Amino acid sequence: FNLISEKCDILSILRDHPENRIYRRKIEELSKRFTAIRKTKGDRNCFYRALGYSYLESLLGKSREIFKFKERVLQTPNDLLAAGFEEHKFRNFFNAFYSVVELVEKDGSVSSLLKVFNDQSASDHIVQFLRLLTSAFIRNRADFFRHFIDEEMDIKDFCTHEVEPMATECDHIQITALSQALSIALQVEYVDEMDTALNHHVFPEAATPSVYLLYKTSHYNILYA
Repeated sequence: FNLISEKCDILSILRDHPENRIYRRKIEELSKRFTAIRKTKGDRNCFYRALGYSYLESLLGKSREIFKFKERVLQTPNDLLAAGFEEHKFRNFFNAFYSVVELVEKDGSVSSLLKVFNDQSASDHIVQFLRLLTSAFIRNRADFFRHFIDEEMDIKDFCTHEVEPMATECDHIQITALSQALSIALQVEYVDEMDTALNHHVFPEAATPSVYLLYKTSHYNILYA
């Protein structure tokens, strides 16, 4: 369990910032709304890895929602092709992602899903897929991302440098894009070391979340309501 941990009590993470007043206050507050946490490896891939694992875990045993998600996943090659990715270069990553969606459907266990996400090869192929899908979604909607995020940004260069490569850290653009690309509602809790309110954001605004993440020290861990 070196990429995604077993479930732990939320206050187990106090030991990560011992004798730190502000972190202790915010983790204690967080423990009022959330009961448990899973830790993810801090390797630069943890947003993709955590969203992928937590969303698929949220589907287990839900036959309608699995059917709908599979229907969307089967269309994602078209998104990739429309953005200029070549099928023979994305095939291995798409196949790995479709494989774990089928495991959610056929096997239906947390244990099986956690084993795939802790398999370095399967897990990294999944992350690479999610990165390419994020890139495709931004590229195909470049006007949207310029209008609403930043009119001055260079979309193609951003995707090439800060989305597609493994180990590249995320910002709110990648979160919004991957949430929209897979129709995943997620809530991010923000814990920094400033003497400020614990606060969160829901991607997109309207929505009931499937996934809750804790963002702290440039890192995403998985929360349980």
